[PDB]
Amino acid sequence: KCSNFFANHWKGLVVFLVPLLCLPVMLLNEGAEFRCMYLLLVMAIFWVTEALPLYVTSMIPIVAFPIMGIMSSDQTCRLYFKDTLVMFMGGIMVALAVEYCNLHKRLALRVIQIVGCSPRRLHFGLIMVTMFLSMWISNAACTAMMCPIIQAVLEELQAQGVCKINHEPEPPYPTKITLCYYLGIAYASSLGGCGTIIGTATNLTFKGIYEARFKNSTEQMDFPTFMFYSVPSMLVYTLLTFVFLQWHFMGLWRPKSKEAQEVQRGREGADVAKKVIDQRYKDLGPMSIHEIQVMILFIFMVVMYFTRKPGIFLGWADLLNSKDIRNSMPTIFVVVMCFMLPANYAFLRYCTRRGGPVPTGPTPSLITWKFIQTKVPWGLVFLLGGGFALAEGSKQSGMAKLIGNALIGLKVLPNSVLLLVVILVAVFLTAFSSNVAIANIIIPVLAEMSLAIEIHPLYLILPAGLACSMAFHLPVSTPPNALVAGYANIRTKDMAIAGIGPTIITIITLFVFCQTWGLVVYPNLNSFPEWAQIYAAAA
Amino acid sequence: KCSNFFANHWKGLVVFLVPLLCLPVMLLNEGAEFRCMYLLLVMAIFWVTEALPLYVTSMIPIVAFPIMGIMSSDQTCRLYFKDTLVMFMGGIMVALAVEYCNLHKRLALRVIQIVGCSPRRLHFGLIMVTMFLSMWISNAACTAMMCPIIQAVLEELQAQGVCKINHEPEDEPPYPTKITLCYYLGIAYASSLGGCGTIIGTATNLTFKGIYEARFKNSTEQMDFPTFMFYSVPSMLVYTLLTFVFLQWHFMGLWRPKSKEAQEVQRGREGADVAKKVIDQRYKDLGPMSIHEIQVMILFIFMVVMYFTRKPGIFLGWADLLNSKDIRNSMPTIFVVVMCFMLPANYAFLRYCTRRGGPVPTGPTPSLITWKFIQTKVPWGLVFLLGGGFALAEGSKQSGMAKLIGNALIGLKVLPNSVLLLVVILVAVFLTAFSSNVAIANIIIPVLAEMSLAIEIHPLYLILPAGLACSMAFHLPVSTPPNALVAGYANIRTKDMAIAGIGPTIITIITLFVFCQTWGLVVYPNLNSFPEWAQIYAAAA
Ligand SMILES: CCCCCCCCCCCCCCCCCCCC(=O)O[C@H](COC(=O)CCCCCCCCCCCCCC)COP(=O)(O)OCCN
Ligand SMILES: CCCCCCCCCCCCCCCCCCCC(=O)O[C@H](COC(=O)CCCCCCCCCCCCCC)COP(=O)(O)OCCN
Repeated sequence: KCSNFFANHWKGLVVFLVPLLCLPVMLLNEGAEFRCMYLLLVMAIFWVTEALPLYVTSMIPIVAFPIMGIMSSDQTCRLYFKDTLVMFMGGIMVALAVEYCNLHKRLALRVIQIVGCSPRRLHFGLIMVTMFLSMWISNAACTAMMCPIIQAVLEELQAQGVCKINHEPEPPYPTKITLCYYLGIAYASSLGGCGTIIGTATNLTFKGIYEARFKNSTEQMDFPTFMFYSVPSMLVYTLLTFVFLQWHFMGLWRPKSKEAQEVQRGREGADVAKKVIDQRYKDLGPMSIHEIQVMILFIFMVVMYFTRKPGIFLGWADLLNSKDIRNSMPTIFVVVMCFMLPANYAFLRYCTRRGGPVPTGPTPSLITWKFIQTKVPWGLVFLLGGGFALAEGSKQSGMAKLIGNALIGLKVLPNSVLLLVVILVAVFLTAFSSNVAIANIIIPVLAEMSLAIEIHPLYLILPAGLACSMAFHLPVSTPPNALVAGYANIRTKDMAIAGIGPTIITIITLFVFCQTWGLVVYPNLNSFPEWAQIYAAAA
Repeated sequence: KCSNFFANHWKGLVVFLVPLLCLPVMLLNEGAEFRCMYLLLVMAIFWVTEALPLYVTSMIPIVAFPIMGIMSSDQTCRLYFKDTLVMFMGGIMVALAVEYCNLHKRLALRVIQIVGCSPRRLHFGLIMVTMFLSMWISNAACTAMMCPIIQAVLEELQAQGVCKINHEPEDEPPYPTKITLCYYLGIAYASSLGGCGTIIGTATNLTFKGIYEARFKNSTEQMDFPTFMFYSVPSMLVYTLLTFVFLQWHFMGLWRPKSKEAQEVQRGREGADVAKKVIDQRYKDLGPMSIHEIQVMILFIFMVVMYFTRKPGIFLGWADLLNSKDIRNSMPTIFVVVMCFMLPANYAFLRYCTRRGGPVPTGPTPSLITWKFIQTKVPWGLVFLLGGGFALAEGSKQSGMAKLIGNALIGLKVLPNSVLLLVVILVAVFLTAFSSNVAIANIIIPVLAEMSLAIEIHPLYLILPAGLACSMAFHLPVSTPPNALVAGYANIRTKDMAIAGIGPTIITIITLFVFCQTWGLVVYPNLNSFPEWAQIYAAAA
């Protein structure tokens, strides 16, 4: 009886009780910083627990700040929907344009054909393709895009009789091979998300917070430098993740193991089967002018990203120096140009060309607005802006100095152990909740702590920001895990056991590279720079 | 080139040629204001013709300003999505909650019970109610409020076979019918017309009153709450009645018995008696109000009261009590949106303690609304459209085009007084069609003040008609927010709105030009003369 009352209605209890229990913080102290801290506590507990939808919880600052004395109504609304947020939204729209007309399927099938026909080769190809795609698209999107192909090839393999998808007899228990494939795709999505700023929202969150807090920083996380910093590590631990999965489920180094014998059965007489499946499933047709135009636009956008301001030559944004252009011009330019351009060029037959039939009506463009309106997560605006506004209000009210002075006791530790504990805390926290929420909670605290100690802020912000995306153990940790558990009836225990490999691999790889090669990318991570000294003296 | 080429692909020709054809504007002139003018001209032609989707066209300033050197990229993006935009979006979300609980169906059946279930009578009643309500609130608030009620009324009429909501038929939404156009355009126009009744009706009124008061202290004539209402109400009533007659003639058949639409209205009038029993039976079919609807209604009443009572100008208002930071109307709206998610839809959970008779719920109780519903129903391109309006106005100020437009009008001093008044009204109406109302007021009012001082006439004589005329926008979805909202809610093409808006334009122009010269003399006896303080100010000039 009374036991399950907590099982069903605990969310309402949290919503009703937490704001009342946190009042003494506000009532017993007089400053505005304590009002801001009350707000931060309530928002953090709502985010971690998910008693309210995240997008709705992010709206609270709009009501809270003007009621208190923090900021006016107009400033708070302007803090939402910044420049970087518009870049992110435009990136989503361009990725939708790519998904429309089916370019991703073309690329994936072509690469899989390039790589071999053995089951291990097929697995390697799937992981590499998913990582490369997830560099530019939302992780859940990429998982949904890749799952059907592997499902089809497994279905055919079972049909011919090479292998069994499910154990013989409550949903059926998946076998080892299907676990290997699906978990590989799910993990590869998350791993590849970390390579690019537009790869996932967490990177945008922590880059934006860092750039808002310290506007005078000599070091910069712009699009090319961030990619230089992140790509090698991504490659290393993606490769290492693939080796672990093969040893865990396919007996890579044990010949006597039964799993190895199953791989040998797949090698003999099944490569031709799945090769036939891929060749037939590549019946898309010849490459059309529609896809060619989309590809050229995408390449042009990326090239514009790298040419905004390199040191080797001037490039644009220095020829056009009346204002700042800042990477929103190319993205929206491409989005508009998608609507302007046609898709056929069949109408030129009127203008003294023989050709064939003339069109019967207006020619469609490369994309339609209805597609965009229905396949964009519009709540990300509120989520990201709420994070930014909370950070800004925390800076202005004066909570930052309070927390920084509070936590100055950690100076006795050496740098390496502090880095390790920060990474561990980030991973442990993100195991249970959304990545964006954890980034929002922990990044400003790290900035203030870094100021209080004599440590370069980037040294701690960047590795932790990357680590917030590493979630493999539980279905609630990240959306791709939930999707994959849904598709193949994966029990939580197997996922939790299998997630041990990627966790340790990523922790070690980040710990080593951030000390060794990040110095090559940023030569001043070890010393406390001058601008940080000025900021700390001011605060 | 057969004629079918122009019949099928003219949109592409417009898109390809207009940017090249308008290029001499900025090639032959040497300022930033001309560059801004080129941008504005091209965007206007794209808006009227509809060669691109409206939402896409509204994105162009983000690309255009940083390249042209008018204003930076970070600033331009923030001019989008201002405070007022948050208020608009919150208003749309609150309306969806009313639709989710089916409160709208109950309210519509009550109105039909009161009025009598005939098309003309209901149309007249709804227009009058919208006008009266919009005397006190923002226009967009009233339009977002009234859209679902109109939807429910149309559904009830269609259920009995009186009319058809949409035409029969891949991605283009259904074309609306004559009567649907009548109703939706009616409520949009009624909001715009009723906004001109009182000072607190709309922001334009406060804007030009403030400009006039700041420029002229020691002014014998006053613009306070009673006098402005006394001056403005009769003219508003005339606008609204004449507008209702034009809409009924244009869409239904009012003076044409032969018209098919008139026959459709006549058959509905004949059967209205049995429809009365059908309607009251259907209303009884619904049960008593559930707690879900009661909570939604209480929240809605609270939000409206909060809107009205913030700086009303007659008493204090809660804005003055909390003056540490400026608080605007987005606070109550988002407050209501959050409280919709917080509160429960049912109170069965209390049965666990001290209520043995009630059965245990056996599941998590739902809230008043779900986020999936909001994600599907809100038209999100309105963000780009309205923000584009705001950013375009601000860029016009910073570039220097606004001062050029203002200096253009100085040459009109040579005309006699009556012709001068008519031309001023015409210019205000023309410019307000492509921009926000506040920006046009800011552009044109000060120049009129200086001109009136130079030409020896009473400043109010020109200021009041033009200030009211800045709010007469009826042709395009970008002219004023209510038009954009109604176009979004029911898919209305720009061509239909542009053709239908001819009536209100002529009606309002003529009636303003007459009622000013006649009635203002009664309200302000010295309007024709040139008073003493004006002489002092002109001498000091
Ligand atoms: C100097 C100035 C200082 C100012 C300080 C202000 C501090 C307060 C700030 C505002 C807080 C407002 C909170 C109001 C919302 C409460 C929502 C309660 C939800 C609820 O009843 O949950 C159920 C269990 O409740 C329970 O078991 C708990 C008992 C609930 C009793 C009824 C509570 C609501 C009564 C009406 C409150 C009206 C408040 C108006 C302001 C299970 O719900 P679930 O999990 O199934 O689903 C929930 C989602 N749908
Ligand atoms: C300091 C000074 C700076 C000055 C800057 C000035 C900038 C001006 C920019 C103008 C060019 C960009 C905007 C137009 C892009 C092309 C639009 C083509 C439209 C088109 O082809 O429409 C078809 C007919 O075209 C025709 O009949 C037209 C002739 C054929 C056009 C072919 C276009 C594609 C090849 C060239 C691309 C050039 C790209 C340059 C970036 C019929 O289309 P429909 O109506 O059936 O369907 C439309 C579905 N949306």
